[PDB]
Amino acid sequence: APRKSVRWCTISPAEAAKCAKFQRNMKKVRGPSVSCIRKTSSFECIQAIAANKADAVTLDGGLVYEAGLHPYKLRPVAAEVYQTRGKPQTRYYAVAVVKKGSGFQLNQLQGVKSCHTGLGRSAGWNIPIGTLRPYLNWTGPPEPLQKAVANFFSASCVPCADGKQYPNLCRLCAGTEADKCACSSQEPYFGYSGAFKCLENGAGDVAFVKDSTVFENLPDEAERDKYELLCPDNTRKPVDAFKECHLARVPSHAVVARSVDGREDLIWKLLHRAQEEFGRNKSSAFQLFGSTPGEQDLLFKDSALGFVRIPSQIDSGLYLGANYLTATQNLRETAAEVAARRERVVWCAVGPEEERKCKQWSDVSNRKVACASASTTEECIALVLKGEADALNLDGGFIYVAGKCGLVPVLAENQKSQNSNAPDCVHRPPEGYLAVAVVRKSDADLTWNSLSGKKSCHTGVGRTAAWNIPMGLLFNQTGSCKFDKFFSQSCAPGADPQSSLCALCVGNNENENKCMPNSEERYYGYTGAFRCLAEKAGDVAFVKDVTVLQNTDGKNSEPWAKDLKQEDFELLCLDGTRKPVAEAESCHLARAPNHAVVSQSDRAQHLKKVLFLQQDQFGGNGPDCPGKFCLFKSETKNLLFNDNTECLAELQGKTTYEQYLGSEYVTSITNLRRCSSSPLLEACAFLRA
Ligand SMILES: [Fe+3]
Ligand SMILES: [Fe+3]
Repeated sequence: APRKSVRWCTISPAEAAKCAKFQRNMKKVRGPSVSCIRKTSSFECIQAIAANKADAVTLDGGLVYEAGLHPYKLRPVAAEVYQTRGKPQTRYYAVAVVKKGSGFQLNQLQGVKSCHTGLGRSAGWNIPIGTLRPYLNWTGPPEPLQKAVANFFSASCVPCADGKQYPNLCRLCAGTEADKCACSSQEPYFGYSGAFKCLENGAGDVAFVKDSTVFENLPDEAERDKYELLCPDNTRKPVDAFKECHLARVPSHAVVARSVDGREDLIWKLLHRAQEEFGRNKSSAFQLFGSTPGEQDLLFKDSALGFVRIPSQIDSGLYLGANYLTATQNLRETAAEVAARRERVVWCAVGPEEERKCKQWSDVSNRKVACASASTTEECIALVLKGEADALNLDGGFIYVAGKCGLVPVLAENQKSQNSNAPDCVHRPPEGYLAVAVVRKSDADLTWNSLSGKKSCHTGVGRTAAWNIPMGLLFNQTGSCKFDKFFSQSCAPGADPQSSLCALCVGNNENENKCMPNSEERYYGYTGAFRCLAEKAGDVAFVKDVTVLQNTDGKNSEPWAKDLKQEDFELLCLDGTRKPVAEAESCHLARAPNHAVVSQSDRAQHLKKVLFLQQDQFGGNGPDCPGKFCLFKSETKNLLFNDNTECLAELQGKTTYEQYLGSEYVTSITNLRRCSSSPLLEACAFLRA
């Protein structure tokens, strides 16, 4: 029944003391118990935590990064909320503070004395240094970055810096004998406030700190006017102009915990109790976000408003985001490596077969396109959000998830439409496809209204033509969110492996990976869903009209298809009627949006360019199409793109997911969520908040 205490790791005597005061006032409040371990630096608590010596530590975005690295694999449990001068935020701006009448601009720091919050931190290191890499004249990774910074600045205070090999990096630090340059508040020049005093005491000429730092130390506007900010456009703006004059906007500090057995619940209960009891003016007996004057930011960021629980899927990579990850990873990669990445396009293939095809595409493109892979579509989208992949073609259904996560539709799939297949395609207005409900003509007893208790074959959960459209219509007539109970048994890759929805799925050939939402599952997709109906594993298949047309009448000669005939199949019309597969225009459940390639709005324009070239060479009229590679063909397996894609067209203005998918379908997808939500969709609610 009983649950133990959160062991909090401290990095200095001042911090231990604060922690003890915290543990003490916590038990006096008859609230969750705390304990305080004692290590000498945040890097040490990362280590202490991963080895189960401790359980929690607040870390700056930059150390979150290091903490998540492989040997430790820690994850951000709770994110601090801050000032903002307006709306509280889980982000902040890194800025460069200098005194007035110093003269230099951002591009003239060579030879300046500089004060840093500490080695590895967002505003004090990762951000300023990545901004000045271009003036560092640094080989790249082989040669230690500290050797570069040490040669650029005349002397500095970068706590946690190697003062033995690079003493210029520790030179400005005031600290006693071995206190000097310490990676804790022992070194008076450590932290936002430390880097500030190092500036204000004339030890350094520029301070790399947070946007609040100046105001936290100079409560009087008259004092602040003796200071300015170095804007990345080589101008100097007042300290209150950080919104315009910052080197970057980084994610807030965060309480990190082990990925496995980290006791996130214990940690959250503790922190939730702490804000309520000792946060913003709650108490007077103890203030959580307040520290002694000698040393600031003890255990937590002084004057933070509180914390927000970080959902569970979120790891450090997603917590930090592409923009931050890239810049951090960039300080550990060569110039040739960084530029290489920026010029290629990394596609995210879902499952084993798409990856092979992607491999072909990479080799055949001379590496303009490289690949990244994952077992499911959500995983790929996360990859796009971490910045490890650049794009992927998605179904209307996942364009929604993608759009809720801030990704935008770049170009759309235009199936070999029919009017005039001249160069109309790239500018032909995308026209969608009809989602249909297919059944064997044989089973004539079956009508839309007798689906209850029947068996179902679905392309996948989350997908338009299958899932979203039928389930949307059904939820309207049954009023029930019990989706696994309408159809007696079903195959809907992506569902709970032990629920009826995964009952008719077959996995790969040796029957493994049953229900996986990727090609391994033979019943996955439009093709698989139709097959499920054909091999009589299910009674109704939710696919698009064309799927039948492409696998009957021998067009698909795979054994199971080979002998099929479009006559053996009929469609279920919403009005209880039944029309041949050809009458779909008057017998469909809906008109869906074509799949679309998505990426960060950031990479969209490049992505477009590489894609117009790639498809001009291997597309529908690709000269090297039959010859060396066809981007839109894959033997009826619809890998990477649908096999009937004529080309990837323009959006006709529909550049946001809402515009693209349209109002109705976006709404319809929202009603369904009343029943079920996804972990990615939530991780993103937090991140894009
Ligand atoms: Fe920071
Ligand atoms: Fe679809």
